[PDB]
Amino acid sequence: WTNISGSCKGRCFELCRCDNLCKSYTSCCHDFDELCLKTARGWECTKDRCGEVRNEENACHCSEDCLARGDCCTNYQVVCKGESHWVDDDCEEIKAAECPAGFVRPPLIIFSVDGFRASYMKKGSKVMPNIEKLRSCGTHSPYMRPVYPTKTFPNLYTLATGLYPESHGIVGNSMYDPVFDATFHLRGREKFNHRWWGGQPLWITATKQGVKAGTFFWSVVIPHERRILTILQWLTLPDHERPSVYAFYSEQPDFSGHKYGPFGPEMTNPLREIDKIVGQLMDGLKQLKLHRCVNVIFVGDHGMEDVTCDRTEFLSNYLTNVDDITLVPGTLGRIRSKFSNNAKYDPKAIIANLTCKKPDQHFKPYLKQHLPKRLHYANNRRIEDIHLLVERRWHVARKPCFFQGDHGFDNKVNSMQTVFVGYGPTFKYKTKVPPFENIELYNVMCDLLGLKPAPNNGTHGSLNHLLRTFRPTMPEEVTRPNYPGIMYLQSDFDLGCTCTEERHLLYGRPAVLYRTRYDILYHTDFESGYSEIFLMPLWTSYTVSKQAEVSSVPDHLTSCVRPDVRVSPSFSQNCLAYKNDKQMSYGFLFPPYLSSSPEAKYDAFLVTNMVPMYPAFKRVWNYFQRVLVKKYASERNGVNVISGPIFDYDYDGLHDTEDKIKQYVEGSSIPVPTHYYSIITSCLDFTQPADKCDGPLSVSSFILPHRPDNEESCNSSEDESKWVEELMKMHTARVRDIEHLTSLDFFRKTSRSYPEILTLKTYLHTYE
Ligand SMILES: *[C@@H]1O[C@H](CO)[C@@H](O[C@@H]2O[C@H](CO)[C@@H](O[C@@H]3O[C@H](CO[C@H]4O[C@H](CO[C@H]5O[C@H](CO)[C@@H](O)[C@H](O)[C@@H]5O)[C@@H](O)[C@H](O[C@H]5O[C@H](CO)[C@@H](O)[C@H](O)[C@@H]5O[C@H]5O[C@H](CO)[C@@H](O)[C@H](O)[C@@H]5O)[C@@H]4O)[C@@H](O)[C@H](O)[C@@H]3O)[C@H](O)[C@H]2NC(C)=O)[C@H](O)[C@H]1NC(C)=O
Ligand SMILES: CCc1nc2c(C)cc(N3CCN(CC(=O)N4CC(O)C4)CC3)cn2c1N(C)c1nc(-c2ccc(F)cc2)c(C#N)s1
Ligand SMILES: *[C@@H]1O[C@H](CO)[C@@H](O)[C@H](O)[C@H]1NC(C)=O
Ligand SMILES: [Ca+2]
Ligand SMILES: [Cl-]
Ligand SMILES: [Cl-]
Ligand SMILES: [Cl-]
Ligand SMILES: [Mg+2]
Ligand SMILES: [Zn+2]
Ligand SMILES: [Zn+2]
Repeated sequence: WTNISGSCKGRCFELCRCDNLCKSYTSCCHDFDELCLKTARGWECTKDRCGEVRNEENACHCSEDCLARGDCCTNYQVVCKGESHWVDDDCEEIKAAECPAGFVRPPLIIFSVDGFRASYMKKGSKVMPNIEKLRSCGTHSPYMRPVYPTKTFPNLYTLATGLYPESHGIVGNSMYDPVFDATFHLRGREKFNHRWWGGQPLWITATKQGVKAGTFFWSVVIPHERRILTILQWLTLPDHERPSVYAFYSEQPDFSGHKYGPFGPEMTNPLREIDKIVGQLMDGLKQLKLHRCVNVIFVGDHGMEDVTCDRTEFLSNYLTNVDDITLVPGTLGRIRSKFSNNAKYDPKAIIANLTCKKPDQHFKPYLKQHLPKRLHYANNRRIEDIHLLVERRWHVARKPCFFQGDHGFDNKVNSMQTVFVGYGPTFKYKTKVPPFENIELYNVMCDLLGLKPAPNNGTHGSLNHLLRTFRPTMPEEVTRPNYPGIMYLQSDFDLGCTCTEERHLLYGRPAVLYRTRYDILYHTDFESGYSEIFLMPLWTSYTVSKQAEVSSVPDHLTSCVRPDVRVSPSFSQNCLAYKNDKQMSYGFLFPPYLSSSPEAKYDAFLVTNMVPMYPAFKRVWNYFQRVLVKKYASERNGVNVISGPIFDYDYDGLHDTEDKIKQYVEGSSIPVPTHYYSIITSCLDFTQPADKCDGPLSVSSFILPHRPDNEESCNSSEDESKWVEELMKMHTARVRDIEHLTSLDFFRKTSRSYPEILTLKTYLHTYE
């Protein structure tokens, strides 16, 4: 209960209740609506109202005293004192923060916009003149990549925390938690309960370190114009109460985008309306002389794609009993049993029945651990085991148009990409930066406010090139390598088997960042870090020049496997284990096919180059190694390739210890990888060959799932040239994803600054 006879006079939107959540499922004071939500005579002055008698019933004021009180209309001195709009002024550089004396730091305003597709910036100064001036005058990128699923709640909270949805808990707009036995929905009281929201959002991080925060939630009752005036009012408060971080949120252009689709003619007016709101903010900041003091982030949560009811796949066309499953539908699918203790429910049968039933099926089923690792969408009990990736432009529903637009698809889809602009004293002047992921902004926003960020999934230092003015450190090597010479006789081995750095290790040896034991093994054509714990290489580095020749293996040397005299028999694999395992075969990390001579080819058959590989996966690996590596080398002027295994049985995106591994080669202690990776590097200046590179690097990487069939690839019955490249692209990855998965640290000795290397490690080759 609260005594609502108490007033909100002189405390509207305070930091009885008068806060932004008091209309949600609480209760405001009796005069909240009268005092705080005044809408009389609009949000703009006229020549008629200039120097008028002050009326407290007005929404904003044009009287002579309004400036000292800090509640002028945003255009007051434009209309009444003959000043120009902020937009009409010439672009002047801010070489330092021009804040009133008393300010301890420049303020940050985060202007978030729902469903702002990246291609909307193409409209230009005709439709959005304020946003366009912010973009051209400040720091900007072509786009910003959201997280998966590309929905509002997961992305806005990712922006707040720097965390993947699996880690912060908001894995969807809709979700079920089986420990709570409760459902989160866009509509309802449940979403306000704190138990759903993990991590530490920017506003808590700020408050804990002595920095006051504005509201990061506005009620839908409060109009957009009031929100701006509230922020401007808070900026005029005294030094003890004045916040340093502020947020604005708009539900446009999302709401319109759903109705009319991203390229509808009706989209123009919503964009005009948003820019009108941005113009009020900049004009109001100019009135306060804070227009060269505040840092402003214009950011979206995701894009928008053409979707209609005609393009709906129905699960009832694939499964028999759709009345026994619950489906979270639309631009993604999540399937679970409707009733617990249902013996008729079979997950394998559901996945089999959804797998490659038509030539042109517009979704694909996955167990969540088999999803592309770049999505980081497994490690949460709120994410269901069965997942459907839906093809762009389509929906999935259970069984059988108001809307023309939707989103939520795979976060590398062009139409899901969104927007970023940074403008102010701490952002650079007229600078263009490469695309980046929204997980990185938490760290930047902490830097901008002088805060120590909480542990997050950004790579602190990767966005230093956005700011005019944090120094990142390279991690400490935990285990030093051994460099074994010849230590064992050929006759010491009973494995049942029968029969450099300047060229092949260009960017230093990788640093092992966990406690283990491993050997560096040199060869003519390749180098490797051989693990005596996991009985295979952690990594294998080799360089293929532009004009390198692919030979083949002679018929008699097909099953050649040789003991390596530098490694003990008891820390080596054996062929007998592979003969006994009916389901498992083996492959090589450096391919025999790319040997520089017949003599060197014998090094590639060493037991220390061998790795366990299902026959179905060898179809993928042989095509990658024999055909594609030469093709990449030809096209990129040679390539350096680093390949190795990944073990992630608990699908948490992090390198497994020994106890997490659930699958070994039959009757052995040879662990089976869940995935295989490659990091393919060359010169960005493609006129220089990869081994003699002067400038910036170019990188692409993948994390291929190590699966005993090719059920993911619908054309796998065809030749590898019809389906393998398509599989690899789907599983593209940042080098940083591989570092988490292996506890390795790559690119430790280059000619580039460490900040530029962290940008390189966060790059995703999207193929879009
Ligand atoms: C992306 O970055 C993430 C952050 O660096 C990485 O996640 C982190 O991973 C490490 C290693 O696995 C975990 O470390 C273990 O922590 C155990 C204790 O965890 C519990 O306490 C934490 C308390 O934190 C305090 O400070 C934070 C701010 O820093 C405040 O927000 C807290 O309130 C508190 O004051 C807490 O962070 C953690 O939170 C999880 O659990 C709650 C509910 O129980 C969820 O609401 C929340 O979303 C977190 O869930 C996530 O992590 C758990 C595992 O902890 C998963 O099961 C779940 O599915 C979800 O992914 C928790 O309450 C400790 O016993 C161990 O010895 C380790 O030190 C961190 O817990 C974990 N933190 C977070 C926030 O995820 C992530 O690996 C990384 N990913 C990649 C691919 O690189
Ligand atoms: C889709 C719009 C929206 N609607 C709501 C509602 C109704 C509630 C809501 N809550 C209510 C519950 N609240 C609990 C809370 O205070 N904390 C959980 C942490 O421990 C701190 C978390 C957020 C966020 N909402 C949001 N979100 C996610 C918003 N995000 C932002 C946002 C976040 C980060 C930004 F950088 C910019 C804007 C807003 C603003 N301004 S509003
Ligand atoms: C799979 O499809 C077959 C053939 O249409 C059907 O008889 C069977 O019941 C389906 N299984 C499930 C679990 O839906
Ligand atoms: Ca793991
Ligand atoms: Cl300052
Ligand atoms: Cl080369
Ligand atoms: Cl570089
Ligand atoms: Mg076998
Ligand atoms: Zn949204
Ligand atoms: Zn939407």
